[PDB]
Amino acid sequence: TMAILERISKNSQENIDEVFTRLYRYLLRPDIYYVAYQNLYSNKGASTKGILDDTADGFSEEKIKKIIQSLKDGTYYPQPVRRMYIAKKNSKKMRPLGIPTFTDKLIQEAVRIILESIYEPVFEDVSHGFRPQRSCHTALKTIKREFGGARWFVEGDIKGCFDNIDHVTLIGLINLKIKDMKMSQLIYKFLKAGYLENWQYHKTYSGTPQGGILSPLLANIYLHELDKFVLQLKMKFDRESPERITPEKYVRYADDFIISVKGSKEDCQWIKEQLKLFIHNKLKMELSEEKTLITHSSQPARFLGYDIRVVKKRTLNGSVELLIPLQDKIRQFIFDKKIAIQKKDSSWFPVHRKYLIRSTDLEIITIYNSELRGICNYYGLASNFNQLNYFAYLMEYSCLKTIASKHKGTLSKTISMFKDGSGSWGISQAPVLYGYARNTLENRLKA
RNA sequence: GUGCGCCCAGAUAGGGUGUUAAGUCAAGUAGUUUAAGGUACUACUCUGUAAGAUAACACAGAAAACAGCCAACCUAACCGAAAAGCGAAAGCUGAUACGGGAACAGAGCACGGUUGGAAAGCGAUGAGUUACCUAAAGACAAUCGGGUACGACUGAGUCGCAAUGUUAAUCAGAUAUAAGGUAUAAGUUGUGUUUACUGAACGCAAGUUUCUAAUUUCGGUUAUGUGUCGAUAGAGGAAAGUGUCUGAAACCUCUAGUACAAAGAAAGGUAAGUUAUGGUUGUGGACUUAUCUGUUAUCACCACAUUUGUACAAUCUGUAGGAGAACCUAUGGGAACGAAACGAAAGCGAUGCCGAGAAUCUGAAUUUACCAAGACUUAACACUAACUGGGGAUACCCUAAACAAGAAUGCCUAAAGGAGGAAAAAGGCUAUAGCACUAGAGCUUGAAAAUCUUGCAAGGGUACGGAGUACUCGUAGUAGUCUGAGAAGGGUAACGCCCUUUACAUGGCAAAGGGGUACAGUUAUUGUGUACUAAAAUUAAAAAUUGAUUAGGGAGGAAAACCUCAAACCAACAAUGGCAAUUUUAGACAAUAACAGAGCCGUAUACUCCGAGAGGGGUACGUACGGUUCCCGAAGAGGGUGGUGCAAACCAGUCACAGUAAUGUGAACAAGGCGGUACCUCCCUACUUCAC
RNA sequence: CACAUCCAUAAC
Repeated sequence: TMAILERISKNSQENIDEVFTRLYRYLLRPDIYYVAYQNLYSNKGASTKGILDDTADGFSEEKIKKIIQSLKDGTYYPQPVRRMYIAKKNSKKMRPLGIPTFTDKLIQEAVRIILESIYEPVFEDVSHGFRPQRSCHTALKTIKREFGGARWFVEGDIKGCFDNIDHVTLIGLINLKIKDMKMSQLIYKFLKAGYLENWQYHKTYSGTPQGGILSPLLANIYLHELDKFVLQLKMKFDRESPERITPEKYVRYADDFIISVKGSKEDCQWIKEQLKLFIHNKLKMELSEEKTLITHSSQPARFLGYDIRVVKKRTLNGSVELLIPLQDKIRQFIFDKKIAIQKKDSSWFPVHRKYLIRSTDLEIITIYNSELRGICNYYGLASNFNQLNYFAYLMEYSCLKTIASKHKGTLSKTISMFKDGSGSWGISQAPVLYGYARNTLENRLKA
């Protein structure tokens, strides 16, 4: 079992100071242990979790390994490796998976380990937030609309998290709250094995077929620990930046950034210099276009998919700042998903879906609907209904033109306007399309 | 696998087109007028003027037939069928009988015909089943205070446009490749539109098209309307504008949604320019230009929304770079900063191709000055189709023809006798129990007339919808001097074009649908290549040696300060050494089966729709013959070689039982035979809808 | 600040 790793991270040579916490995880320390014994050591067969939405086929130990895996069944566990990353259908912090080896079922538990290890008192917002809470896309609304009484949001381009992975100070940091000074080593002899194959003998990965569940949280540690070190100067940075523009809370994602608080471009040079120093020194990656693209006040320019202002024109601001659903993406997949054409003026138009021959009709409406519902979270807290309403008109008339050009009678757009949908009152029926669409608009937006 | 389409002959079986011999047909009424000539003019009646009401004249017209819509009825044709029928039968065969009856597309072959002027369709709504709200803020109340076009919601009354087009009028000639407009493919992939491909055909040249706007509220707002916030704009607004009171001196409509000026400032209606498009090409609403007989008579105007001139404003009006948020410079509200979609494009040029008003200016032009072409009918001819007429291999379903067939029955008294003593299984013979049998079962019975059987000849149907390259097949007749030509050609273009010489009979086709033959191309399976020649990013190269290397041990149980449990180590940076595949240096390939239609370009023709006309959209890529890439159909249901278990039952002794054999047997998924449900199927089938 | 929509018919 993982009893080794139990004795490893639990014990952690605690005769002098030890695994991360120093006053606040003593009677909260075995909090993990008791239940990792019951959850991360769920059971010895097919038990913990897996990939058929709970776990794969039901074998006996998990198949045979973990009990004696103390004796390192897959000792080296070479785990052949290539690269992979998929453009997440919007606002991609593109997420990594691992080439299929049901050692998968090993690493998933092996990293529920690390999840419960660091996250429990410390590591905040698994998979791209900043502050600690128990949800995915919540800081990236609330902290945005929490403070920010300033201008000059500083975007970020270079990855530094994946195409610059350390692999030396990587472990050097990983073992700063897991393994101890004395008698703790037995983990990473395979963690080091992102042996990518692109005509070289690299150890660096771009997707670490070692596993996909963890590479998010590995990257998250990569950034998360040392964001404290780089925040240590932020800890005195806002002497007057909050209080210079005044007279009448970092921004940590997986990938992209902006400095929290601004008072001056001279108050911004400190960013421009230090946040380049540390990232250079520690991360072994360096940033782009001279700290970046520093907007004077505002732009219709992206950030994690969300603009911030500090006929596609309904923005606001004032004494207080806010959020806005910008253009780019709904110029990008608005056009690649074959919603619009601009090649007739009167800017865009619902013309139809790409396919001449298309799938079934419940299929059509359902995949269209899920596409829309794609708005439901991403385009949550947002101004600019009428923009989205242009979007929605094009989308709806696209789905109706689609089910039209499938029936294909006499420009079946009219008879399909009339025969089902949301006014024909009909299974040939799905009355959720667009009222629920402006429902998803109104809420998660004003609440 | 689109209603038909195959390929070769003519062209009323029924037609289409073209041009010629013509005719007949109506032009509001007359007039000189030609001759039945024709809108020319004189007179006359009606007709139109609202281009924005009135009357008077000047101008635009007066019909007729075709096409063509529209509805309504009536009946061929097309229907499962009647109904007859042909080895019964697989399937075929509807004078007329229900149902449809314009059949969906007629866009290359018809329903046809009578009536009437009118249908879908789109904007303006009758009617019938809703919600608002209401100047006060509401409350109070359908108090019709004071309503419903804010609309429902459903189902159709009333108008509009569809609901008209089409036919000649005195003749040139002039800026006649003029500006404009068309073409040059498609198609694939480079996706940064940066000059690349295809066995394009063209030729020059990469940001072409669009848009980031409007000056003293067109401010806080869109691609509608709407309402509420604020700067300029309240008598009311608590003695309720029907009632009622309270809550503000704020709260409702409105203004102060420019300062004016300058001309127009309404409906429609006519033609265009578009928008409508969007995916190809035509008909209905929305915008712009302009047009809608001149003057006297009341009529005949307040507006109104917009150009222009700016006048200053307030939002803070891209830009370049600054720029506490009440921030600025400068070009100040395109003032290339750009912004986007946007790949041998746009743009540009060439060559080719088009030209009515006969542009506006001259000789115009003479019995109002010259006119013979709309539609039907008729003569003839050239032409043409998917029509009509001829021609039908290759693979399939079936029925008899004992045409040829593997198939004809038991025991006993006792082979004799036979069973012609006796039965009755056997084929049947019937119904029908029924899960096949068992057919039960008297019966002919003791072969026949029928397990099973593939077939002579033959009965029928499906395939005539183009994919890469030769050959058996029905024709070298049904085509003869092809147009893909013999045959030289010669030229040319992607070739096939285009035009010259030219052999008279197996030249030309060696007609079509369809198979396999042979290597191809692609999608699928197993296998192989994997040096015809070695090394290389080095994948093996965390190896080893490591480098003398680095803090770290076996299994487990406890917070952290660790406590218990039993009693020499593998990893830390790598180099390094072989090959493994193809990168990288070079004398994966086998075997299996199946194979379908997106076009586009030229030549000849068929049609239709849009257009001055070149041309663009269609008809299976129109259709065949040449070139080409792009591209390698889909499900469902029968069927049958073949399968696959599993409940029941099955029969004579397969088993038992006794009987003359049957006979009565209980016990058969001990299935001996043998089916019903069964599985994943196998393969075939345009089988039926789909994809074009 | 906002609510919401406005698009035919028909030739493959």
